[PDB]
Amino acid sequence: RYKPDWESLREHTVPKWFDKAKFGIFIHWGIYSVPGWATPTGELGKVPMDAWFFQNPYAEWYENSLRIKESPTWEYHVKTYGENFEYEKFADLFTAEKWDPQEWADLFKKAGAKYVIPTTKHHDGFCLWGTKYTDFNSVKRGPKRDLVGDLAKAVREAGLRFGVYYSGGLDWRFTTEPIRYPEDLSYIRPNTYEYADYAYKQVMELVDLYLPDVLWNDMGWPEKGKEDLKYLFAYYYNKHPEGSVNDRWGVPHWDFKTAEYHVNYPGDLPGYKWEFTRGIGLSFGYNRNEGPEHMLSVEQLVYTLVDVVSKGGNLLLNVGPKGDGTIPDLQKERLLGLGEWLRKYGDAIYGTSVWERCCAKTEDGTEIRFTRKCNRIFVIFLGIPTGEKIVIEDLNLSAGTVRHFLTGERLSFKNVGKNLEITVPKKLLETDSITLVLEAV
Amino acid sequence: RYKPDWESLREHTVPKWFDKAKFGIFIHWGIYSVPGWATPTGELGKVPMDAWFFQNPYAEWYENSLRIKESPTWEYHVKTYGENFEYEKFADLFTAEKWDPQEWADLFKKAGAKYVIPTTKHHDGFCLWGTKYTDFNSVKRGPKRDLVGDLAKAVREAGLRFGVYYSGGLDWRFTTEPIRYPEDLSYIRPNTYEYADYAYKQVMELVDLYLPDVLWNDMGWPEKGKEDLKYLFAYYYNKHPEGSVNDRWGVPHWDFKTAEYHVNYPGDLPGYKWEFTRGIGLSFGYNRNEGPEHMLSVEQLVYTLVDVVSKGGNLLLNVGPKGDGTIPDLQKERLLGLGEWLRKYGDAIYGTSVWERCCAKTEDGTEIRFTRKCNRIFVIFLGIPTGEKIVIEDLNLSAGTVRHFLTGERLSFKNVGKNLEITVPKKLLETDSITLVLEAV
Amino acid sequence: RYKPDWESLREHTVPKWFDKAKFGIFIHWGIYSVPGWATPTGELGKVPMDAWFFQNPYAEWYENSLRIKESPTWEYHVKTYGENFEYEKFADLFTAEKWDPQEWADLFKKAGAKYVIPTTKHHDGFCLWGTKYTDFNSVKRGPKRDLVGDLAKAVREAGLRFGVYYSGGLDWRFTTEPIRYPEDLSYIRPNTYEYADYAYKQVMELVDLYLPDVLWNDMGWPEKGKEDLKYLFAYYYNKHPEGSVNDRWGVPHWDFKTAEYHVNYPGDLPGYKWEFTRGIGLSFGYNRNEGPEHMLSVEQLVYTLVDVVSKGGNLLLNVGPKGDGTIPDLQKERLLGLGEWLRKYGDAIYGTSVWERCCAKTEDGTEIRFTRKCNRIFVIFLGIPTGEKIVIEDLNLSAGTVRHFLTGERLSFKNVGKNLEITVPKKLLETDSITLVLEAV
Amino acid sequence: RYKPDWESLREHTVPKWFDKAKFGIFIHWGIYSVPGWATPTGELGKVPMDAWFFQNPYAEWYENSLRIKESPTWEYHVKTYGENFEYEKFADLFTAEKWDPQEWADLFKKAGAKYVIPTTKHHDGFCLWGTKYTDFNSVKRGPKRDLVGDLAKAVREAGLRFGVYYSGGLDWRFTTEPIRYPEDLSYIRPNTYEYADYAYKQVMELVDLYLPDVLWNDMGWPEKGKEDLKYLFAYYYNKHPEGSVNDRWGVPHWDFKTAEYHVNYPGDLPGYKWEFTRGIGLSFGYNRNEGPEHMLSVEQLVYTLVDVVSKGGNLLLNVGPKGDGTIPDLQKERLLGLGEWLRKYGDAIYGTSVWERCCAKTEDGTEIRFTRKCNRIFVIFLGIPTGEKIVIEDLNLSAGTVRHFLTGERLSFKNVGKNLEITVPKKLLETDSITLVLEAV
Ligand SMILES: C[C@@H]1N[C@H](CN)[C@@H](O)[C@H](O)[C@@H]1O
Ligand SMILES: C[C@@H]1N[C@H](CN)[C@@H](O)[C@H](O)[C@@H]1O
Ligand SMILES: C[C@@H]1N[C@H](CN)[C@@H](O)[C@H](O)[C@@H]1O
Ligand SMILES: C[C@@H]1N[C@H](CN)[C@@H](O)[C@H](O)[C@@H]1O
Repeated sequence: RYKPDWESLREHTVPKWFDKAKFGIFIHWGIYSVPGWATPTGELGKVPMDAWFFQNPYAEWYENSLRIKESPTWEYHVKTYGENFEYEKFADLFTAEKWDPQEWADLFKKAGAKYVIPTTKHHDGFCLWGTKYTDFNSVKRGPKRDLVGDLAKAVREAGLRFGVYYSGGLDWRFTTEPIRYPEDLSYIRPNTYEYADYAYKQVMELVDLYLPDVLWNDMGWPEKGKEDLKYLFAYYYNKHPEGSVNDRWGVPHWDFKTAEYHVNYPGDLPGYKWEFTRGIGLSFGYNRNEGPEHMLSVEQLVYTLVDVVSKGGNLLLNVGPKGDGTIPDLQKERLLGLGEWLRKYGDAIYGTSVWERCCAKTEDGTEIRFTRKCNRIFVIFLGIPTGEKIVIEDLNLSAGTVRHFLTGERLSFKNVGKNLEITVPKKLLETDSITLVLEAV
Repeated sequence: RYKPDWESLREHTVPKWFDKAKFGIFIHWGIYSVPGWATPTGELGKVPMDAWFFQNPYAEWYENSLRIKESPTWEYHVKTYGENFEYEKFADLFTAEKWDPQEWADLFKKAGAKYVIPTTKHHDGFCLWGTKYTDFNSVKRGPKRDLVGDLAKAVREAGLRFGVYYSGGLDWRFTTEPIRYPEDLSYIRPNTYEYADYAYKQVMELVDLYLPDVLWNDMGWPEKGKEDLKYLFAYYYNKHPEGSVNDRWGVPHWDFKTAEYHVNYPGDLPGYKWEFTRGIGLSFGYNRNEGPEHMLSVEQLVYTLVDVVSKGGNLLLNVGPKGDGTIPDLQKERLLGLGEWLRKYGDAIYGTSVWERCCAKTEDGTEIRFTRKCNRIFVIFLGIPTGEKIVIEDLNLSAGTVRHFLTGERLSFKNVGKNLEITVPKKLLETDSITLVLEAV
Repeated sequence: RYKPDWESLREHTVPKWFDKAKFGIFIHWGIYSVPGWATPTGELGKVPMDAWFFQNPYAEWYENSLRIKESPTWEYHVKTYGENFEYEKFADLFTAEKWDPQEWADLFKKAGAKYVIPTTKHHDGFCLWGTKYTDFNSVKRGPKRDLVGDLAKAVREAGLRFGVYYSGGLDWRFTTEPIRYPEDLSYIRPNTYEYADYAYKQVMELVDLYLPDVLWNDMGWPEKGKEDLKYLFAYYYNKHPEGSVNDRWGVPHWDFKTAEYHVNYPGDLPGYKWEFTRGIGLSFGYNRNEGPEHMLSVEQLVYTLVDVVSKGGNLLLNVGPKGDGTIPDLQKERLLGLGEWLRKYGDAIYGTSVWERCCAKTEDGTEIRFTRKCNRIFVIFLGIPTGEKIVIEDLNLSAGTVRHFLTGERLSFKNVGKNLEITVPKKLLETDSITLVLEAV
Repeated sequence: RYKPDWESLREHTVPKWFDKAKFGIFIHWGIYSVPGWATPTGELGKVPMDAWFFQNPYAEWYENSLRIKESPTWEYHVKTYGENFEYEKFADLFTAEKWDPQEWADLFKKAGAKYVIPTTKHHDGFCLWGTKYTDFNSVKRGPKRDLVGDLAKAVREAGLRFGVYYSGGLDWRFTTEPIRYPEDLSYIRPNTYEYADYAYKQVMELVDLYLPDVLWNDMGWPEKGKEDLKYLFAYYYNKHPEGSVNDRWGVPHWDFKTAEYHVNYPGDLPGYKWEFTRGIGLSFGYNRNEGPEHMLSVEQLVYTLVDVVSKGGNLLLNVGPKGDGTIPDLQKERLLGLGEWLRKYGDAIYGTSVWERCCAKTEDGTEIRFTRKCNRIFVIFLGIPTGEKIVIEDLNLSAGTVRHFLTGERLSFKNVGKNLEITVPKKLLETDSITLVLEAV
């Protein structure tokens, strides 16, 4: 058994299934999906933090932006919904009338994802399950439905792993003042013993009702409640050894680390398992203001996934549904495009390990990423070279046999100085889709 | 911004407005005002503590006295209200039917006060505002009115600062046993995590609804809740830099210290800002048993204010209203008398600083106090000398010019040995009211 | 860079070299090696603990035993050396006259060990390096030599890893009373801040002088110094990322766990990296009283090694040299025997991983262990069966090819029900040494 | 009496003498003054921190730099003094052969400084007084003299205040590894209880032997000794109420805050007392590599002083003497230049307070700073305008009288819109030295 102390909990390491999964789907869905609006300012890590909360690109932070008067959100809300329409009132408009969880589960499976993590409770404190610790939840208001539960059944039916996102660090149902500057986060928090118990009780309830594969907390865990985690993590691991927790609790234990947009993104192999998360656009929650110009293209999603994976992480790509339970076409098309590349190149991604190095580039700048499966080394070009002669800078191979991944064709190569030169017939280059993939043995 | 740690909060010092205000009005008003009764035994610091709680002069401690059977209060209650009339039941008789907050605000302004602090919640735990954390409050019972709110508007309308008194340390809604000896205070306290959250939540709510100029806590802050103060004080100071807190929280920070009757009263300059508090009589809450013999006279209020001020403090003088919202004539007349002296001598009090020394006396025992305004030194006699020749013991002046404050008349003086001799024409002595005031430059 | 906090230090996991090494050599050597005497009572975990300290089989515990009057050690010592003969005096008799560090390293490399960990300081507080925090060390006393540094240089020149053992939890130079019962360990420890500093300073010193590959602490870390380990570990990992620490510090962090004789020995796959340690006999320090009846035979060492590796562990086999620095023949022969077995079967041990299960057994009781290297599964029998027909219980293989490891010869097999049947030609069974080994692909 | 608790110690505020003094002299002098060498890379706050320790402009950090092999210091040292030349050896070469404490004090009083604070012990752990806790001090080594005591006696005889600087947070006599990156500061510290005692004992010793006016700690206080400061501070204030402490202890209490070069420099009125410190050049310790290109000119010192004072701070200007105890001419000339300016404009600096605003500027870009003394407002231009017509932006005065400070001559002025227009006769503008100064009443 695991014991409730960090030294014992340290015995639990990231489960094998998570390490091999590589790709998961995040879902930021809640009453903020109804107004579904934000100023698409930029990417976290690139937007100056002196402005960020005033021009917040995260549509799920709508309530916080609403509280800052004369924030673009406040202007939009007053003209659209009125000055007398409290944020909470969106719970009545959040109906999920067109929601079909098996349809989501199928799209995620078709997209190539192996696990799904919905927001059970984001910062606004609204719970997407029939929690018994608050009436501000989807069973008592809005959908009159247990979204977390119904989605967990659908996802598991599709054979995917199901995890839960919980906002332990923030709950605007316990504060009145908005966050305007990063500094405010140091003191505008629930702060009470009451809140530390609520958060513990709610995650315990998520463990009891759905036994999730991942406990993905956000924004730290209330200080007064930190010692509780030893007990919660043991309780969880004893019911579900293959369960896993992220690194946003602020305590000694975690099974995998996280990076969000530019924030904490590794430049090379990090030495521990991690997971990169971002939305398809600049928001997590649905933003009606984003168009294709604010979103990654299929190509960029593939290069992204490849880079993350060659560095040992998983890609946790966020989908932001509308209040009605539908997934916007722009998102769906990107997911399906990724799923297509994965159906074709999945073997060089899933179940792979990192190699000695993650990266290389060709003489004319095409980036290259590596992954491994025992003796097999996959060479994944972020792009398809135009000519047949390829020169990879700073790489030698002692394999004696390099093949073209898709066809299996054995190819001609040789170590030329500090480089590796290979000839790939144009007929093969023409068969690859977004990436030229080679396999060295 | 202020950060939630004592080292950062230390940057906040007493606001300039508070330091210059000199005089404020305390208001102990609540359901204890209805029975409005106590044995006027004596002054805190003079009554032996082995008897104090059994013959409590603080009428606001009525409930605690009621719980000690065979306490004079218990005898009075049973004969007047009956053995079956619970203390809580007074909330139904507390109607404030004759209450006029603008009338109070005007009396306080006329009295010369610059800030007003009502009891939002005293030890009996009854809240004079529509708090959402208890139904034992003035909006749900008694007046069916938000007294703190309506009084805050009235006081601000009169141009005075508004602060709030909160009993963080005691709440008899969380205990059953009475305090009989000082020792009991060490353990008869709410004690729960629940109470530490309630107190934090209620002061946060007072900050949110009324943004007070002073947070005047009493009886210490619950131990389990002490770390919360770093967050509460930062939250408060960031919303209201010019806000201020007293020294009864039991934590590193405070903006000004307090003395109550004889307790902690400085004998000379203390080196930090402080505030002296007391009722006009021996109680804070209305005591129908006090007559003029238990109250300070206008003269004694003036000497009091002068002494406090010459030592760097403010006088926080308590008014105890009746259950109907009226202020007893004996109190009102003393307030107005003080206001009259202040209209005349205000310039030697308001906005002043301490001098090198606070005190001196005349050859025949008249006490003298000093205050300052840059180069101007005010010499305030606690009384009006009979003869024209005045000899101040142990004082020399290097001003070359001493005037009679009221008229401006230049007077004749000279340093005679270790003394200062001055001649004040009887026509001038006859114009002064309760104090001879001289001005040296 | 690792930061000095548990959450950050958790980013460091057991290094690859340690995971792949499988076999290392422990060396308990010090002044207790001079008397080299204990009553070989039995194995830790089997001998009742109410008798253990009184008849301690760990010869390195001689001083503690000596402190227990009329314990077999007391009597032996008084009869051999006399009552006017303090334990410390052995420091002067510890001359290591015949020590040859390169011979030790040649021997351990021949035995098949990939790392060596000598006792730099055992419970008696005698230090084997020229420490500057105590004069009770090998440079000042006895050998007049830096034993730790000289062995480190030889071990590393032989191509092996070098770690250090340090008794952080016990130091008899700071106590006077012996440990008589397990409970005594809870209060009879140095206990002072002075000792906490000393232990911190000496491990830091080992790190700065030798930068070891393993920091092997024993008996917990002084409670007063536990917070220091956050800094010590970050400082160490920042200078040597491939460095490692065991799990006897009593803090949140460790890279691998440990089991001693029967204590904490896993019966199955534990799920984290660990290391098994024990003496070739029943003691760690040299014991002239042990005969071959008290030691493991080469066959049992092989079986011990295999069991350990199949379960994900490393064997840290202890060698106990004499005071003159020679390794007793009984131990050298067993080391060589194991080295020989490893020279034949090494490929199925070094660099392997655990399989789905660690263990099986034939229909006739022969135990089997499994190890893995990608698609290759090693089937290691703990013995060599007599008949060519072998029936393994409760096992089915989906390999389609099962070879005899040493010869590489393809073997006939089929899954018969819930069993696996293999025919091993007598010629092949005769080729194997202590273990029949098969390889499935 | 102050009690040893933060709430009580908070009763002590910055003393009047320190608030009124405005200008003091810092002295970084020790054995590092002998090599007196650094690469004058730039100012702290501008030089990237990933290069700063490798090209440290603080010559007093010589030992740390020397510990970084092939850092410009390492190379310089090996070429000048050799590889067989330990840093400690400079202690013997530090002879202060030409030191004359009264000459130093005469110089600082001429410069206009009101207090002097020498380094009693910098990061290298060398002590400049006959401490009894270490032999690595000036009485036993090099000068054979109590530098701290002798300078204290001379400074005080010159009529100035005397404080002491102590490196509580760093002492390289307890570490071996150099600081290479800012992060290293989080774990490379003495860390022991022994060090916490030593630091406590030495500051106590400074207090008992010299009763300094300022306790200037640097680099935080050892975590294990932070609770000791409650006692140290009470003990100190009880012996010397006018004593003071800076804000580099990392505990709740401090009397004034600090800013170093660009680090923590306020752009406006901070609201608490503070002190700015920096070298005349880019180093604190003497650096023979600095020329006048690396130093502030007399004009910039004046401007620095004014900016600081207008914002409520004091300037603690650092002087870096040579190993022989003489102050380099480049520094002595700038000290004298500033002293001259202070002899003319002192009345607008010493004893002043901040005004409503610290700053303004003319229509043509000349910066202006304000200071106050009761009803007098000093308008200090950072330069001397060329034209007699001066237009100050965004300022209106209700004084009715504006004089030219040096001559006292009444000037013509009027508020023109949102500006202030003054005519300063060319004769007067020519009388001023580095700053045009006006006085409004
Ligand atoms: C995955 C993202 N995490 C951030 C907190 N860093 C959230 O604020 C954001 O809304 C989203 O949930
Ligand atoms: C101002 C006074 N403070 C005391 C606590 N010392 C209270 O017990 C009393 O009722 C009144 O509120
Ligand atoms: C490896 C062994 N560890 C035990 C501590 N349980 C020691 O008591 C013993 O001396 C030996 O060092
Ligand atoms: C005044 C300056 N303080 C810094 C510490 N930040 C020191 O590193 C430097 O040597 C000098 O003493």
